[PDB]
Amino acid sequence: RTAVTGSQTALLLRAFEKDRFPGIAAREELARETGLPESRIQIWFQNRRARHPG
Amino acid sequence: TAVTGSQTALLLRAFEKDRFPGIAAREELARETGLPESRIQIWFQNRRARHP
DNA sequence: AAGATTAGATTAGT
DNA sequence: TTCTAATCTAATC
Repeated sequence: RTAVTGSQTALLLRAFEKDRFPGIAAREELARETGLPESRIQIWFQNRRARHPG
Repeated sequence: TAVTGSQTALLLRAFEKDRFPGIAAREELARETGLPESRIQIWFQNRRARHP
């Protein structure tokens, strides 16, 4: 539906750099923080882990 | 970077017969053109968005 | 222009 | 059910 902002990006990375495989509870909280659907958060983490191993 | 005139000409005949070539079709084009497989796929992706 | 890359998303699946 | 791996589209160096 729309590109995400810089702040939303920064927040996901800060989370990403502490819990690379956030569980559903972690993902729902990030959803509320960012104003994104939970499904889009999951996709972000899946793609990010596939694109930045180690 | 930068493909030749001949390589371009060959790709269009293929594009106009198989617009979404699978790995086997794409691998054959690599040997035909002398290009890496990854660049042919990229070529097709760009061509389909710019020349449907 | 046209080649290359990035992000978001979808599908298939041991 | 969540994940990986390919791969597609759209948008952009």
